[PDB]
This record gives sequence, structure tokens and C-alpha cells, in this order.
Amino acid sequence: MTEYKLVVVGACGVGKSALTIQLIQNHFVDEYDPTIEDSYRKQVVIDGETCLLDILDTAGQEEYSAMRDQYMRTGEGFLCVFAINNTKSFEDIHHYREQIKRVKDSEDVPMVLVGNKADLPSRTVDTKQAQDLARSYGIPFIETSAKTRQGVDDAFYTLVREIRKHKE
Ligand SMILES: *CCC(=O)N1CC2(CCN(c3nc4c(c(-c5cc(O)cc6ccccc56)c3F)C[C@H]3C[C@@H]4C3(C)C)C2)C1
Ligand SMILES: Nc1nc2c(ncn2[C@@H]2O[C@H](COP(=O)(O)OP(=O)(O)O)[C@@H](O)[C@H]2O)c(=O)[nH]1
Ligand SMILES: [Mg+2]
Repeated sequence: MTEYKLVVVGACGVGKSALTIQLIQNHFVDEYDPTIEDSYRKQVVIDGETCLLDILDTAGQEEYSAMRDQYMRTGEGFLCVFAINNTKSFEDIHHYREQIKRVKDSEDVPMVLVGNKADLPSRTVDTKQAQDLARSYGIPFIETSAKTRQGVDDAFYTLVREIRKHKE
């Protein structure tokens, strides 16, 4: 079967681990150690294709390193996650997109913008502002809740479809 290597990136606390564990293990984690960086795998069917999702949930220190560049470079697509109630996490996205372009040495890398925690009140990032950003990047934007499951499959499956488009 076809393997898709996905990498989940974004600020501490946006829900990278919760999104990954909801997709792979079908449950919402109320807490997940922010030092646990690992890959999680699941066989799924997307548009009739049986495939293996190989998802790297990034964690540890906010730092640049050749060591990290080496394994991040293996990613075929990037899920760029911010939390809709954390303006700083939205502002951070630019730094992730720029480093993805650097490590992949390309202006054309499969990417999806994800606004997580859609279930929470008191949002600080307007959906239309995130939609405008995604339009400016030429990538899809999906609002998700790792808690309720809203948009979770759509976010990961859309990234798989972006990877297929790049492979042509
Ligand atoms: C609370 C812990 C947690 O969940 N964290 C996510 C993070 C670990 C990794 N992550 C991170 N932050 C940034 C950058 C990268 C990054 C670094 C590389 O060397 C290579 C690549 C390649 C693609 C995407 C991202 C990277 C990173 F993994 C780069 C800039 C954005 C910040 C940055 C300012 C260092 C944070 C802690
Ligand atoms: N209400 C709500 N809480 C969430 C959601 N996603 C993550 N969380 C919570 O936010 C915190 C940070 O999530 P985590 O997955 O550890 O974020 P990470 O640091 O990006 O891996 C945890 O307490 C999660 O339970 C969500 O969609 N909705
Ligand atoms: Mg985590």
C-alpha cells in the first residue's frame, strides 16, 4: 500500500498531540507530555486508496537544528496547527512555513493550515483572517476540534490529497 509521511507542527499547546491521538487512537487526550515527540501510524482508506498514514507529532524545544532538519525533511506534507484562542500560535505559523520551505528546498510543499480548539468559546483569531492567510499561501484551511472530532479526518485527509497533487 501507499505510505504518506505527515508532520504536525505548531506552537506548544495548540493540540498537535491531541489531533494525532484522535486521528490514530480515536480518543481525546486531556493532557499529553509536551516532551513526547514520536510517529504514530494507521491504515485508512482515502478516496478508495488503502494507505498508511505515518504521522510525526513534533515536541520538545522550539529550536533550529541540522539534526531536526534531517528527520523533518522526510515529511511529504505538513499540518501547520494554531489554536483559535491563541493569537501568538497563529502569528508563529509564518516561522513554520518559512522553515518548511528551507528544509524541503522548495516554494511548493504540501501543507494544510489547521485552526484547532473550534469547540472553545472566546476565540481570538477570526476564521476569515485565517482563510485570508491560507488563500495568500495557496493552501487549504480547516477548523478542527481534537475534542469533538470536528474536521480531524478532513485536516489529515486533505493533506494526503495535497501530497497526491504534488506527486501528480
Ligand atoms: C510544547 C512542546 C511542543 O509541542 N513543541 C513543538 C516544538 C518542537 C518543534 N517545534 C519547532 N518550532 C520551530 C521550528 C521548528 C523546526 C525546526 C527545524 O530545525 C526544522 C523544521 C522543519 C519544518 C518545520 C519546523 C521546523 C520546530 F520543529 C522553526 C521555527 C518555528 C519554531 C522556530 C522559531 C524554531 C516547536 C515545541
Ligand atoms: N477543548 C479543546 N482542548 C484541546 C483541543 N486540542 C487540544 N486540547 C487540549 O489542549 C492542551 C494541549 O494539547 P496538546 O495536544 O498537548 O498540544 P501540543 O503541545 O500541541 O501537543 C491539552 O490539555 C489538550 O487536552 C481541542 O480541540 N479542544
Ligand atoms: Mg504534544
